[PDB]
Amino acid sequence: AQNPNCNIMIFHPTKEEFNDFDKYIAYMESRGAHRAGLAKIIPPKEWKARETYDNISEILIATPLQQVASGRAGVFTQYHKKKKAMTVGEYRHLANSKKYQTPPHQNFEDLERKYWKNRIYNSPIYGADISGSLFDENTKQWNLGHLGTIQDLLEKECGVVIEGVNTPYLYFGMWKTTFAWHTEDMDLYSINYLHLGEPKTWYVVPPEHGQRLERLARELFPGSSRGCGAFLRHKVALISPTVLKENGIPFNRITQEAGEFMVTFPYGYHAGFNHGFNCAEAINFATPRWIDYGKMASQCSCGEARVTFSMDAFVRILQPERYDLWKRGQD
Ligand code: NI
Ligand SMILES: [Zn+2]
Repeated sequence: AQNPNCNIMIFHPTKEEFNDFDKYIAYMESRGAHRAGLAKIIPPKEWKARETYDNISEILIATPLQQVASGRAGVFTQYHKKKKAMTVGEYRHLANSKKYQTPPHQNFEDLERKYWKNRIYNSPIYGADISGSLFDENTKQWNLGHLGTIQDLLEKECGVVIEGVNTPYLYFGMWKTTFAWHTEDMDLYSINYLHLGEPKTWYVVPPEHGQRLERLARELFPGSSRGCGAFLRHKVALISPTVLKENGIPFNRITQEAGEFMVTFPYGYHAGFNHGFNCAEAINFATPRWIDYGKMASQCSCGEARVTFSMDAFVRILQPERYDLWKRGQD
């Protein structure tokens, strides 16, 4: 029972330890990293996702989303308004303009205070959920497009490809661009690499305390709780760290810099924001340990959020001795 305080652990793999992705995930879990819900991984010195980040200005952001928030005192609901297509070059210019740029700050505590206090103002534009990857095909270690985990069973056994789940998503962010409180689809793991730019702050609740966050969310959004039994699947709730601390919700905060990986573990609730212009890439993955989490993931009741995929192939192939038991439990 390592990591008793559910601290966010930072890992420094050697070049050799960076070869087998699944093996390093298991090593991190042997150290209790998953208890925090998130871990940071610093890649070895000479490792690189790609040679250079030139020629990225021409990338198409077909549907940038304006993230409109409404609320106050650290509790907000966010909705996405569709905007017209832009290039990464135009987006970077907009992010670095006087209206959207990172406001002056003394330190993190000051920037964090400005983000939570002024959230309803100057609704940021997020170049989120773009199908694609910036990892060079030559990169053979921790290439998000080719992690080689058991999640490959979805496409291998069923021919099912879901954008962002088993294919990478690119995210071009700007100051105040936000990711609302959520666990991954099917309570999968996720991995995020910050290719370039300004930091990304993450808030994370330890998986053992996930229900405490759900209880607080039900009390903060009573209308949403009456309509859906898993409304955090909607991914629209913003809850500040001050509100978490006031309500005794255990959490940790860590900031991710460019060149660093962040891994989220099954049922690790997380939320955060981008400090300024940046580009991150993310994808889901799975291990044999996740199958029990996937089998029990609470799904959206109202239909606003999807039931991403069936657990059938995973149970039938990787837990065959428990397949009939799983089937009887599904009715
Ligand atoms: Ni996530
Ligand atoms: Zn719902």
